Amino acid sequence: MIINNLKLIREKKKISQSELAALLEVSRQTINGIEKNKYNPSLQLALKIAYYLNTPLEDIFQWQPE
Repeated sequence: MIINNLKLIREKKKISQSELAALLEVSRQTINGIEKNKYNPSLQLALKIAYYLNTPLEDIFQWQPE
Protein backbone atom coordinates (compact mmCIF):
# COMPACT_ATOMS: atom_id res chain seq x y z
CA MET A 1 0.00 0.00 0.00
CA ILE A 2 2.57 2.53 1.14
CA ILE A 3 5.98 1.77 -0.45
CA ASN A 4 6.20 -1.32 1.81
CA ASN A 5 8.36 -3.33 -0.53
CA LEU A 6 10.83 -3.40 -3.40
CA LYS A 7 8.16 -4.84 -5.72
CA LEU A 8 5.78 -2.12 -4.71
CA ILE A 9 8.29 0.52 -5.72
CA ARG A 10 9.31 -1.56 -8.70
CA GLU A 11 5.89 -1.98 -10.27
CA LYS A 12 5.54 1.78 -10.32
CA LYS A 13 8.52 2.00 -12.66
CA LYS A 14 7.34 -1.20 -14.40
CA ILE A 15 10.78 -2.81 -14.00
CA SER A 16 10.43 -6.56 -13.44
CA GLN A 17 12.54 -8.83 -11.26
CA SER A 18 14.18 -10.24 -14.34
CA GLU A 19 15.52 -6.78 -15.16
CA LEU A 20 16.81 -5.92 -11.74
CA ALA A 21 17.52 -9.38 -10.37
CA ALA A 22 20.60 -9.99 -12.51
CA LEU A 23 22.49 -7.05 -10.96
CA LEU A 24 22.44 -8.14 -7.28
CA GLU A 25 25.14 -10.75 -7.84
CA VAL A 26 22.95 -13.41 -6.29
CA SER A 27 21.18 -16.17 -8.19
CA ARG A 28 18.51 -14.34 -10.15
CA GLN A 29 15.86 -16.99 -9.78
CA THR A 30 16.58 -17.33 -6.08
CA ILE A 31 15.78 -13.68 -5.40
CA ASN A 32 12.82 -14.05 -7.71
CA GLY A 33 11.73 -17.07 -5.68
CA ILE A 34 12.72 -15.45 -2.39
CA GLU A 35 11.05 -12.13 -3.08
CA LYS A 36 8.17 -14.45 -3.69
CA ASN A 37 7.47 -14.59 0.09
CA LYS A 38 10.90 -14.91 1.74
CA TYR A 39 12.48 -11.47 1.86
CA ASN A 40 13.79 -8.53 -0.12
CA PRO A 41 17.45 -8.08 -1.01
CA SER A 42 19.60 -6.94 1.90
CA LEU A 43 19.85 -3.15 1.94
CA GLN A 44 23.50 -3.22 0.85
CA LEU A 45 22.43 -5.90 -1.64
CA ALA A 46 19.48 -3.79 -2.60
CA LEU A 47 21.86 -0.91 -3.24
CA LYS A 48 23.55 -2.90 -5.98
CA ILE A 49 20.20 -3.58 -7.61
CA ALA A 50 18.82 -0.17 -6.51
CA TYR A 51 21.61 1.51 -8.42
CA TYR A 52 20.37 0.01 -11.68
CA LEU A 53 16.80 0.09 -10.41
CA ASN A 54 16.13 3.79 -10.91
CA THR A 55 15.40 3.63 -7.28
CA PRO A 56 17.97 4.63 -4.65
CA LEU A 57 18.58 2.35 -1.72
CA GLU A 58 17.21 5.28 0.25
CA ASP A 59 14.24 5.07 -2.14
CA ILE A 60 13.31 1.73 -0.64
CA PHE A 61 14.96 2.37 2.69
CA GLN A 62 12.33 4.92 3.58
CA TRP A 63 11.67 5.96 7.16
CA GLN A 64 8.60 3.73 6.89
CA PRO A 65 9.95 0.40 8.22
CA GLU A 66 6.70 -1.31 7.31
